[PDB]
Amino acid sequence: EKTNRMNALFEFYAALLTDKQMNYIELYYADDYSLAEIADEFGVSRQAVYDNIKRTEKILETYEMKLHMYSDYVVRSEIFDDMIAHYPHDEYLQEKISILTSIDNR
Amino acid sequence: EIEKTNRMNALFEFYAALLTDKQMNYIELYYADDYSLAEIADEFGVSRQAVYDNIKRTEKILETYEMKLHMYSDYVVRSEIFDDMIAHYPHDEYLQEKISILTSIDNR
Amino acid sequence: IEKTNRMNALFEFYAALLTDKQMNYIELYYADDYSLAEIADEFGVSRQAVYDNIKRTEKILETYEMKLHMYSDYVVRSEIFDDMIAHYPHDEYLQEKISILTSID
Repeated sequence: EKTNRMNALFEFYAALLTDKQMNYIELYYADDYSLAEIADEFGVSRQAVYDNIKRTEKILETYEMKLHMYSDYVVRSEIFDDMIAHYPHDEYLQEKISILTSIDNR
Repeated sequence: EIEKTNRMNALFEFYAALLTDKQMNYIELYYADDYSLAEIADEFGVSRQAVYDNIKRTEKILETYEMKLHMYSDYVVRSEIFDDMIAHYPHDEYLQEKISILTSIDNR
Repeated sequence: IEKTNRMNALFEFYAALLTDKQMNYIELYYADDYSLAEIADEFGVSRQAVYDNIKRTEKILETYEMKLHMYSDYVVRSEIFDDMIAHYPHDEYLQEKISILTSID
């Protein structure tokens, strides 16, 4: 249970999470532990880790419904790609897109 | 017929040092000293066609350097951002002095 | 060969000017952290050949830096950007401008 969108929601909103909401999912998304490894580290069950992570995932979705940083990031990249495809030899536009893209990736 | 432009003049100023002597001598007289193709050819004892083809060769080389290093487009962007900053801080003398220092490192 | 932040940066600024033959080894050395031995094993050559070729590319990079000054201009601007941030530590719009200027570079 790992997807690019949810990974992205985690990267966008992690700073909004509490410690308790954060711990497991951070280990899973950023440090790369399996749920078993997380359960072993904490002396808890595998389902427990699964349950905690699922709750935080709904929270991340709630933030996405409110702020839309992910859907808006997707829309912009698609528009930037169209622009690039449209103006393959315009240096000034390519640099603009380069800066926007970097602002979006930060 | 070779059309001078501000971008091309700027690529030359940015990348001149990368050119070999033969790549640089004619285009330098053309842009920096406003020589005609005929005058260059007369000075060096060669045909106008030869000067013409040489300058076109360099122009392509300059355009390849820009595609690799982007000193010109980066310079355009920096000045736009500096202009933004000046409009944002109309009366900040300190900011104004900084921008003026950055601008001159950019103008060398 | 002592690695430095400066040479790393020279490589990063001018690599596009290098031929594959000038770039192959130094690229592995700096970007991928290969040792000279690993590089030599990969290309089936001696360590000395690897050592000579990197030293040569380094010299070529130093030449680009002396002609173009991209790295020194970057170090000087950075210093000017640091003065500005020290001057206005709580100015987000300024901070943002500086991050962009810095990434352009």
